[PDB]
Amino acid sequence: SAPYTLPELPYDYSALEPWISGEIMELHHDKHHAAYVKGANDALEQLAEAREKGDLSKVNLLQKNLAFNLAGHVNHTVFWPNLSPDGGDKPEGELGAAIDDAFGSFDAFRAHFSAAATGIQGSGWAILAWDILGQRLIIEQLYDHQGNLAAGSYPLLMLDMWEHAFYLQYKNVKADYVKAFWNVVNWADVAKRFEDARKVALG
Amino acid sequence: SAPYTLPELPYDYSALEPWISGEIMELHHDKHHAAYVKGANDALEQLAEAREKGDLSKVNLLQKNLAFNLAGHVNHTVFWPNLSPDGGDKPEGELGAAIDDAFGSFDAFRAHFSAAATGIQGSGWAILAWDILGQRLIIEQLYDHQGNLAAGSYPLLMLDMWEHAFYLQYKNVKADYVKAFWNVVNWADVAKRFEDARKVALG
Amino acid sequence: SAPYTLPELPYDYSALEPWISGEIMELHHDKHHAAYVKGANDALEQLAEAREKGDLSKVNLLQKNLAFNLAGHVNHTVFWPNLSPDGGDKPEGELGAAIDDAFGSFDAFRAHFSAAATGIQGSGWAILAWDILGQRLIIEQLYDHQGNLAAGSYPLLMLDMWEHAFYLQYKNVKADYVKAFWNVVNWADVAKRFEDARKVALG
Amino acid sequence: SAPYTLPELPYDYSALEPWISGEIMELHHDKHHAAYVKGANDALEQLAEAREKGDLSKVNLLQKNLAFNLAGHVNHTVFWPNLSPDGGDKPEGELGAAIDDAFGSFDAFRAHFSAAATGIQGSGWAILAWDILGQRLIIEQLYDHQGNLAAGSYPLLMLDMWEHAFYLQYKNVKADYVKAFWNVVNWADVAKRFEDARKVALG
Ligand SMILES: [Fe+3]
Ligand SMILES: [Fe+3]
Ligand SMILES: [Fe+3]
Ligand SMILES: [Fe+3]
Repeated sequence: SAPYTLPELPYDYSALEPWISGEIMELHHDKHHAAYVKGANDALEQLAEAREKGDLSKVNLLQKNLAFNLAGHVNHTVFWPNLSPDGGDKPEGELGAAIDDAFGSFDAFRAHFSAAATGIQGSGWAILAWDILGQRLIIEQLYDHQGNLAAGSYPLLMLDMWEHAFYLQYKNVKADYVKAFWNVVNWADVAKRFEDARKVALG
Repeated sequence: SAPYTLPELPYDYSALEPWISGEIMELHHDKHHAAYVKGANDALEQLAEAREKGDLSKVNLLQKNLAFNLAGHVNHTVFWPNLSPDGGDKPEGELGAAIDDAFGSFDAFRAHFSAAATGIQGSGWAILAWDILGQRLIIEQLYDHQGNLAAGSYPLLMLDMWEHAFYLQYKNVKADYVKAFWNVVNWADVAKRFEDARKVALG
Repeated sequence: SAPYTLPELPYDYSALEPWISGEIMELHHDKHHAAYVKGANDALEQLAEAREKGDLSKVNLLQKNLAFNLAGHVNHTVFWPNLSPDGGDKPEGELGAAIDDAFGSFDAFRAHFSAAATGIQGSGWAILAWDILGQRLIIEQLYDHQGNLAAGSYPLLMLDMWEHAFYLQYKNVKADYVKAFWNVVNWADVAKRFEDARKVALG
Repeated sequence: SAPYTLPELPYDYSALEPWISGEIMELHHDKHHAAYVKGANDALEQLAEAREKGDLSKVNLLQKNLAFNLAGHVNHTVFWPNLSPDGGDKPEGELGAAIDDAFGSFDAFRAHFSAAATGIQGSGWAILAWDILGQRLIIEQLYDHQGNLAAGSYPLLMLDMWEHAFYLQYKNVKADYVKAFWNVVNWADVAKRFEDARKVALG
């Protein structure tokens, strides 16, 4: 099947200023995300080579390379369209109602998501996801790209808390980055994903 | 929405002998899985309490408790019907063809899955999953319940490599447990999940 | 440098009964610890080969194999002499006084240590250690063998909470294993370790 | 016991230019290291409170906060004096001879160390350490601050590969940061640490 590819940004590289700089968007998308695409394709290619030669002695390496890079690729693929120069404000419609039901209010959702974002020790993400078993909205606090999450959980809104996502602009003051993020959230994009996710069940 | 519950086993507790003992099935399902159900419901209840009282200072604890227990619950929910007293043999139909295409052959799939299973350092799982971004079959080697995996990946076939899943019968000789597992795989169940998973895309 | 070797047990397999079975002690020492010794020697051999042949692209694998196996070897090397058929009771002398100072009382230390032991999510350890920077006693809750700890911290008392350490005897009821453990702690060994540790500083 | 404190830098912020910028050194030491000092003291205070008030159900959180922050404090405490404006060149004397014996040559040590540094998937460190069991030099590739290492191993030379350590200057090009690092290694400091380490045994 077709290899992974780097998706293009769906807005100008400087479209998210003054909240996320064009300097960051260029490095983050063009360099960091590109590396995951290559790493994910390479992990699959190397696993196919291992199977074909009958030597799976490096399986642990290949499986971590696969998880790390595929997770990085999935996470950034969702992240870019989650942002918009026409973003901000609050979720509406069925997504807004579901957030009120799952978290109490938009304010409480935001406070929980923000606390999950700033609490990470090392690299990671705060995400809103749909649990396909319970058929419900949850927040997950990812470690690196591929840890601290349940299988099947379907990503809806991502916030990258790796230092490369904010350091050039905000230095160590990551809370100011988290606050800025709310200005650029593309709730229409999150709503489309929610429509897709709600059709998925574990079985 | 409705709380998580413990699913019943879909066969007799001793149905998988001599491959997995009834002694293990009873403890593993009735005690271990029950604990994840309670832990997952409790994590959500405690997160709701934290939001309502405006104190998210324990978010890191609650988010790991959620990930660990929800992942445990998802993983075992898929695991039980993945096994059957009428299991064994090989995948057929579109699932069999997809495994041949993704892994080269059933033998190569089995060798890769087995190597992933025995290579774990600590607790974990070998799983066959559908990557919802690439629309393709992959193996993932999970750490504990909730690590070393990509968001969205949809579980199809699980092998629990926590020591509680095999120690009473096989002691330290986990390779013999992995070999025994192939005798009880419910390929019809895996095929149904694959039919469900193939309808899911990241977007 | 000389290869790592498996230390002998300082007592007969059954010497810790009824608290820890001879059945477990034999498997645990003769099979599990032996595998970490081999794994640690193999990791060093493979690192030397990778340096010599130019294969340091495998470094992440080889360094995880080294950490996991060397940590397992270290941890079990401390564990066996930490137990004794003539143990139990309480720490005395300077060790007893330091535990009182650091934790409040022996009973409070036991409550904290026991909570760290039973709380592990996955495989791990509860340990008492000397922090060589702060020159003070701490508990550390290790993940697997090699996670959740500070460099230099010097192990004094170990409790193995991997399921292989207790499952055959206590099944899922790890609190009963932890309760049993206190009857076999070799406080004289812990005290010797403490004397050695207090001479170590980070500098 | 006395609370942890932030050690002063042994040189001016800009003393490592052009290899590591004063801009980074100031943020890194004055903001990031300060936070680990506070976090480590806070973790110990919160553990004492949990013991006293009966709240050890929070033990997993408090022990992760302790490990993460104490490890960060340890690691940076070693890092600053490991660097010098009068460094670079090569290890000599007994340290140089031991590196030749353990790694083949200084050049082979540098290749291994550099591969461990650039290979990290997430935040972490490459370190040279003394294994207090085997009485030998090893490299360890730390995850975050507190992962992928063996208890007791005594740190000699640290390279911080968290993105905050290099991003403002080197952006995503971490190989150029690692190349730069060799020009500022304080081999006299590493040699002192090695003298101290060789007197430590696991026992
Ligand atoms: Fe990123
Ligand atoms: Fe299980
Ligand atoms: Fe063990
Ligand atoms: Fe740092």
